[PDB]
Amino acid sequence: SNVSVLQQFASGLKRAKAAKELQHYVTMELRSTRFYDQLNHHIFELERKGGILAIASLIGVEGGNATRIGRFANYLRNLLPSNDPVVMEMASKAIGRLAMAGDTFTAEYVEFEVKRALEWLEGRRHAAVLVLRELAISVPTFFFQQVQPFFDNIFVAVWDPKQAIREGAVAALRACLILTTQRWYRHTFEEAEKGFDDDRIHGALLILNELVRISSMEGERLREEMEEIMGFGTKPRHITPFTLVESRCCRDLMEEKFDQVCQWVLKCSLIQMTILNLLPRLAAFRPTQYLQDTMNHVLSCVKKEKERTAAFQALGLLSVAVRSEFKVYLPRVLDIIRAALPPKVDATVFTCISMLARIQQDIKELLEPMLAVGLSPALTAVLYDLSRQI
Repeated sequence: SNVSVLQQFASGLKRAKAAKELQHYVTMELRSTRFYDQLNHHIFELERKGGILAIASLIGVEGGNATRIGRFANYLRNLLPSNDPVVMEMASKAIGRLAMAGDTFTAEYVEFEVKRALEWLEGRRHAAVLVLRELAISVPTFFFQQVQPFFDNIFVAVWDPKQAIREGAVAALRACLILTTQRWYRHTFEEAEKGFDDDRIHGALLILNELVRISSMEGERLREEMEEIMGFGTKPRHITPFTLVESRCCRDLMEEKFDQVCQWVLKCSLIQMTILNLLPRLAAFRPTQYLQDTMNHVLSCVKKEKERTAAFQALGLLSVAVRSEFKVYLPRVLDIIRAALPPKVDATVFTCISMLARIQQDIKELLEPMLAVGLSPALTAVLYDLSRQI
């Protein structure tokens, strides 16, 4: 559109921008190359979010080409060393899209990015970690090419005094350990124990919980399902239309976790959130001293604010994992729930009520307050699943 194209670009660069990007993608779906490249360069030089969106959309829709890859590789390599937050995540998403495009140069680009990330292992560390996460999720085959340097650099870079680096690197370790288990463990456990022996608290807990959760997926399945929250006998139409190491070290994991949960009770919110997330899975693997240590922190955080959602989720996972011994603290849980409802966040409360049901005739008397709370899709789903299971 030349003039109109440049106008639309300037408008998108200056909700509305998202709609503009969507319209551009829809237009590219139908559909000059030099004009498109010049427009991309004009948006790129000027703002950065619009340029990244345009580049990623055109690459994804028009299809990866050698000329396009060669021309946009320079832009991507210019964006990475220095940029602004949020824009960095969008650039990482564009990189992941280019990696998952599936071209000949994809292997070379992935190897280049992996080597640069390993050299790095702060707009450089976080971008490298995001790229590594995207490549591990998208291309496990080329992500497994470098494993020993990956672990060696990460086990040193993780324990640096940073927050976003920890959050990204924990997920990258999650992906790497899942890939390894599907197809190191001693080195990972040794590094986690050395780090554990307030910054070096949640990282070791996460590393140990990785082995615990990969060994036992039963606890993770419930959490994943709650985060998410025809027939074979039908006659087809007569006219067819056109168409081991994680088990022997899990004990030590729970041991190191039960102490860290009791120690870092209120040290440096983020640590409390991580402990609340990780304790229920550890208890699900192996439930009294561990159970008491978990329950103390869980009950302390439930009464407090800013953690009620995760604390209640951990409480529900504990109730599922521990059936008999958990019955002692049922009155406290019920009193806290009956206290939290009258203010009306409570959607997760209903979800955890469903998990606890996942029973007694006291639920008949509990029906009135939850119904009096109000309408919400989570409450409806909870009632439907309760009528299903029981």
